[PDB]
Amino acid sequence: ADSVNGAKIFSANCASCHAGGKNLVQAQKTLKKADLEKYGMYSAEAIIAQVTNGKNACPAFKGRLKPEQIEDVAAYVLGKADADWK
Ligand code: HEC
Repeated sequence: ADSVNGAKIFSANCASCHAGGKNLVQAQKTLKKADLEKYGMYSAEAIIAQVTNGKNACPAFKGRLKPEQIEDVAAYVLGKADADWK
């Protein structure tokens, strides 16, 4: 996984709803470490599955992003959650 490529994917695909690690559509479901842990989403496998397939109003990216790009953005988010958002 390549977090730097991940940041690029995040800017292009995720910041519309998750700028600042927030969630503009479902406010408590943020990208902060504490929230990812709380909801069982603090792992690459968990983020990949949800980004790929979607969940409620979290859009699915299967076929819109390549599998490796989904992997990269999951690594970014975990890194960011660890360093800056929490
Ligand atoms: C709005 C149009 C969104 C875009 C663009 C992306 N996400 Fe999202 N995300 C969105 C919602 C409404 C929710 C909550 C869904 C629910 O009902 O539970 C989510 C949730 C996530 C989560 C889970 C966060 C948590 O605290 O549990 C993750 C990890 C996540 N979203 C990641 C993510 C990525 C990497 C994105 C771009 C590729 C992305 N999301 C786009 C809404 C939207």
